[PDB]
Amino acid sequence: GARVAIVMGSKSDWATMQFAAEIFEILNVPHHVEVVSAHRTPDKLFSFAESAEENGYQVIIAGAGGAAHLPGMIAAKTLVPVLGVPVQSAALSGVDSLYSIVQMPRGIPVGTLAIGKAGAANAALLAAQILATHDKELHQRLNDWRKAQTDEVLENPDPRG
Amino acid sequence: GARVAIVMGSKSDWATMQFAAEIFEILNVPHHVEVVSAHRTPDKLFSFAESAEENGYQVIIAGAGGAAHLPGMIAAKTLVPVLGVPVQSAALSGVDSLYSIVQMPRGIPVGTLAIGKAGAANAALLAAQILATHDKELHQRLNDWRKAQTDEVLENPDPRG
Amino acid sequence: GARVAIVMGSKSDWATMQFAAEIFEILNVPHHVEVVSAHRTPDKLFSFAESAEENGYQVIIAGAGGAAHLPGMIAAKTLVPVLGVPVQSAALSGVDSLYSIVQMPRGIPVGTLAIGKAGAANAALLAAQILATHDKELHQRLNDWRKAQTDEVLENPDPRG
Amino acid sequence: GARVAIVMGSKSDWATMQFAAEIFEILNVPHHVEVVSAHRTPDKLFSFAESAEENGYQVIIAGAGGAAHLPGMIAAKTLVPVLGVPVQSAALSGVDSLYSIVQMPRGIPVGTLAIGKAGAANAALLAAQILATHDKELHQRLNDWRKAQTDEVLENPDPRG
Amino acid sequence: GARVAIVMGSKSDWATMQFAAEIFEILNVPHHVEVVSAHRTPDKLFSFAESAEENGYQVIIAGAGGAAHLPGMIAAKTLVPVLGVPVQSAALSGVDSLYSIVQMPRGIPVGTLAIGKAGAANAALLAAQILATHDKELHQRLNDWRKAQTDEVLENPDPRG
Amino acid sequence: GARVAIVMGSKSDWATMQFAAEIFEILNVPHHVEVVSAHRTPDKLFSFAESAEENGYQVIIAGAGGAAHLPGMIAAKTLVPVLGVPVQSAALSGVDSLYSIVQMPRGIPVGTLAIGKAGAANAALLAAQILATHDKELHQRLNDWRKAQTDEVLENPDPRG
Amino acid sequence: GARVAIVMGSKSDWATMQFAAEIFEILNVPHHVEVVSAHRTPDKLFSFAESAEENGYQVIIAGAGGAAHLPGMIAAKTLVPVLGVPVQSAALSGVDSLYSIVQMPRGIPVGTLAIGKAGAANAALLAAQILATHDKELHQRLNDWRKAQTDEVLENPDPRG
Amino acid sequence: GARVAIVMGSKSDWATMQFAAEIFEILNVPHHVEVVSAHRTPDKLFSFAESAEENGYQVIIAGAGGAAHLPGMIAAKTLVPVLGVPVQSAALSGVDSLYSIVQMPRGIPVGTLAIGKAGAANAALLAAQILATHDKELHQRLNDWRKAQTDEVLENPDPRG
Ligand SMILES: Nc1cncn1[C@@H]1O[C@H](COP(=O)(O)O)[C@@H](O)[C@H]1O
Ligand SMILES: Nc1cncn1[C@@H]1O[C@H](COP(=O)(O)O)[C@@H](O)[C@H]1O
Ligand SMILES: Nc1cncn1[C@@H]1O[C@H](COP(=O)(O)O)[C@@H](O)[C@H]1O
Ligand SMILES: Nc1cncn1[C@@H]1O[C@H](COP(=O)(O)O)[C@@H](O)[C@H]1O
Repeated sequence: GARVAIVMGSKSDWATMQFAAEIFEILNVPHHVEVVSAHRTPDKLFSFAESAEENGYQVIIAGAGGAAHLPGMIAAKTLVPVLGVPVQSAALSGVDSLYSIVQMPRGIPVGTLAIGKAGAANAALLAAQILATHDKELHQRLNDWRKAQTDEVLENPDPRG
Repeated sequence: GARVAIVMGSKSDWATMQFAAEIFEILNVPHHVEVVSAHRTPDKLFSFAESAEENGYQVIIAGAGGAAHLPGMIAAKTLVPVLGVPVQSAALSGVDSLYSIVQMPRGIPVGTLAIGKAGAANAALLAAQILATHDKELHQRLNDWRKAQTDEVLENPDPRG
Repeated sequence: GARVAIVMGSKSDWATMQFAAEIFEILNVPHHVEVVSAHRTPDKLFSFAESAEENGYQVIIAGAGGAAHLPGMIAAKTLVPVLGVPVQSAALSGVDSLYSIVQMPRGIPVGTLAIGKAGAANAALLAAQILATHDKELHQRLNDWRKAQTDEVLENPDPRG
Repeated sequence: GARVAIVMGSKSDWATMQFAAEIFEILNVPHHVEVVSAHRTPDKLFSFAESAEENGYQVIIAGAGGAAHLPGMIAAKTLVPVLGVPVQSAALSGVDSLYSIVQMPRGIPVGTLAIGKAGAANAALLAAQILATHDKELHQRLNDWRKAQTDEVLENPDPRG
Repeated sequence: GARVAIVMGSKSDWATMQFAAEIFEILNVPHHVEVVSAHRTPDKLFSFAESAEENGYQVIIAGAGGAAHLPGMIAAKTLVPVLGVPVQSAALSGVDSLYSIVQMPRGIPVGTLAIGKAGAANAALLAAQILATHDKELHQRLNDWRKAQTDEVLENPDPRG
Repeated sequence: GARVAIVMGSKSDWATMQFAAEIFEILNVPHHVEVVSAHRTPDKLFSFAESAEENGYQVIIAGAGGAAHLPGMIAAKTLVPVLGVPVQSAALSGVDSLYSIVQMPRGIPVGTLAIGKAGAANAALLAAQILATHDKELHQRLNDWRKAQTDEVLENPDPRG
Repeated sequence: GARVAIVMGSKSDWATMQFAAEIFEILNVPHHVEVVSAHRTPDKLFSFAESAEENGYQVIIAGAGGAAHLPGMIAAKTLVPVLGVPVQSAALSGVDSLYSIVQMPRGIPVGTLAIGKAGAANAALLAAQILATHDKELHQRLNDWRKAQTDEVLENPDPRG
Repeated sequence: GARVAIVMGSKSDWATMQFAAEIFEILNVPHHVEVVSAHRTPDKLFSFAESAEENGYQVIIAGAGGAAHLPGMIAAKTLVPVLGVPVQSAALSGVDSLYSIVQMPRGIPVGTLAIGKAGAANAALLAAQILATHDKELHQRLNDWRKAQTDEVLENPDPRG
């Protein structure tokens, strides 16, 4: 039963959002992936948001670039926690994406992660850490993964050839 | 019949948007003023946008600050030209408002004006110029207003005491 | 009878402005294209602006980069609505272009669109939406185009291979 | 039992973080408030983080300004979801705070909220929504609070005098 | 005969440009002061620029804020050296003024000075140095003024009480 | 007799500064080119500045990148007008270069041009316009050059193939 | 014997630099305070730097704002470690000060601290730590001061009323 | 006996930090190189910092990118002077790296150098200048190196072919 949904504004955002899905495959977390555009498919955004709780979603990861309205508009139509990922734009290098997602007004929150693929991965890890509060097995797998990252750095202290 | 609607996300944006209305009072252009919140009242945003054409609007002036989603979400739900006004935010001084409104993707346009009260006035003036294309009287009133502004500067060339 | 004019500062801006012209070909909207430089051909800017109304232009789309004075100087010499498109500059990535076009003072408005090719396309769509207020046929073609974009996103929900 | 901890780098950040606590008072959510400095008390930061799970916390809200290392260093020492709030700095207006919290590398996530008091309130709301996934009463209290905010705007449509 | 002209877009810019004039009063350099608006009085801008040489000017100091088109449009209509002064704007703190003046394309130069009152003073000083190349008396008065500023700092080495 | 000097901080700045020299070759203006480093050869900077007037220089064009101290330090040791050109840096895209040259304090002025090759060319044109005030022949050649640029734009109005 | 010198460009920078001196008073470190202007007194800057070693200085703390050339020009004339403090400028809020000091090219280093009073205090502390490497008493006084700051935060965990 | 330590957050930072090590090889200064991650290996950061003095380190050079917490967290656990080098990040071009390292609060100082390879080299030179205060031989080698850089610029004044 998929407890987290990964949505994005364009299929072109998959370059970035695929990094969220990758973490879920490693940690073995069931998820739904879908393209929902705030500007090109506004009515689908509403229907999606309104039915998120019924479909069992406990966390939603939304990514978008430029005038990134996707994460914020989903959060306005549901009480399910929303995490936003700023996709790096061409002209402004993602600064516009970040400002559009992070500067939400009092009342409707969106947990924002880094700009780019690093943020997509982190959004996935954050959602996993949220689920892991009530999933001892996932909590254990997260623990092992984090130890693997640490150990890889510890067993390779010298960067020189 | 009001051909132009002035909307905003909060009653606190009125301190800025009131300058848009002041222009319409002077040019004698009927207008509707309303508070429509993209995040607090997402449903009303949809009904307002969907019925904008039937209600007779030919131009919509939407103001908002911070992660300003209001202008763009309206433009996504109607073919009525939308003009956005970035309200000056505390921390980022309206740069976040600007990027949220101006950086719209290909397909759903939003004509953006200056940050603050100057942009509010200009949104009204640009809307009046759009209407003036098919309104000879308004067109003439506009011409007279612009000559007044010009004349005022021409008859006060020395700024010194 | 061409009702919208697309002007630019250099022939090098065509890389971007050609995206405005493209929308007009799809929507079958007659238009005039011309290179008018605010700094290299200032007298032509004036003559062009002064005669825009007589030549039947109802909307003007001006694009420029760096110290983008073109859109704002045209708006100062005519009551015909002007839409500005910030061309992406090398050093500042279009931030200088944006600030030059959007920060107009009270009295002379310029509707600004996104930085780059997305803004050029949008300026064309905005001008089309303005004309469509008094053109039931164009309004219908705009409607079909917008439905085509939406449907393309709806019939391709999964971004995965 | 307090399921959420609110930490901050200085007692001077309380002017901002107090808005996070105000949300918990209204929603009736038990919380712990403490001053933990990443640079002045680095050892306490470690003990606090290491024992966060045993102490029963399911969400940590960390606020800080300038080179805001607090949120990230906590997230590095625990699997308990960390949400960061950038406190508005004097010179850079919170832009340095934002970048310090949001730009975390792949592996150690930190959900970032708006700059200032608005983000403090939203961190509390996001934390409450995370808990509300497994707390039907809190979930209902959240629903009621959000309807109150919506209703308030809907019954005050005209901002004018 | 006044060899230097000081122009500005608004009488409100005088609060900044008055520091340029103060320098000329001290150095005893004849100057002309006038309000020339690029957007409100575009025709006067042209006449002023076209006749600058015949009127005997050898340097023009133009100040403006926001989308500061004034300096550049003057430089486009005359071969008389133009020096621009960015006036500090409210929202963007003169960054928009700076970019509008400094980022001129190849062909039409504008020597830009600091933002605000410091740049106004320096525009006057740079103009005086240009004239001083062919004015031995002014050259000497400049030397004396600069030694006075130096001497003042040298005879007050301790800033403490 | 060379009346203008082109100096730079590194031989690597020639990629940009060569555009200043190019204008002088076209306009047939004698000039001196030299590498003077403010940080690597501080004593040579002083000797150069101190003897600029004796060597007959009437204008100095200095270019540098990053912490661009060259233009400002030359201006402090001479009354000969100094024009600064911000070389585009790698990390900050020339924003650091611009701020370092343009924000001079009251007393020591530096006329700043655009970032990059466009500014280098313009610095040369500005220096030429300064010399042309007392050189009827150069004034004529500048006039022809400007007409050639204008005419090239006028005889090529359509950017389309 | 004073082993550390605190210089600044203006007596107006004292409002910031006084915090560097306050640290030395508390740690009982002999220091010299002086106003040395890079632009108004370029000759004194050279004599000061050249004789810094003979005068017994082992660390130099230089503060300046705007186009802050002071720190770098001193570092160019001496091998005595220079630490720079960016003074908060009006318009750009110290960003220009930061870039002028921090972006030094390869060869001539300048250790840069925070913008404003916080950086002034830290320059003093960093200087004291450098001296403390060969001064056991100062080293101990430093240890005691740091424990005092830590203890203060540890014995005031609750910021609330 | 190695008196300076070069640490970094990833082995990917070696592309930049290798420029610090290069200066030390030229100047023949013994040094230790190691990968210490603030987020992936937080406990190693503490152990490293705590034992820096015992291992004889008199200066520590730490480099990191993005949310660069490494330099600041080391400085919090030791009195050994820390120098920070901002590694150039992809999205924000190192601006996030700079803000994360330089904006330390009062009490814990980190001497910051330029963004990129130029800062890495300079951090090494600054650490060498600190050691050279009590090493007449190193002081002499630094002196020769600096004269070699100056002379190379002096014997190649003309940048033209
Ligand atoms: N569009 C929107 C939806 N929910 C909040 N806003 C924006 O929040 C800003 C100020 O927030 P507030 O009034 O709540 O303090 C206003 O400009 C308004 O557009
Ligand atoms: N986390 C931390 C550790 N040492 C200082 N801070 C941060 O420093 C900022 C204000 O600086 P100060 O305490 O020196 O006044 C606060 O936002 C606080 O988070
Ligand atoms: N050059 C110009 C033409 N029309 C307006 N300005 C600029 O607008 C700024 C302030 O606008 P306002 O007069 O509306 O307050 C001034 O700096 C002035 O240069
Ligand atoms: N370095 C320098 C040389 N001449 C002026 N400054 C700088 O100018 C700033 C303030 O400008 P002013 O002295 O004109 O008021 C101060 O921070 C000072 O460092």
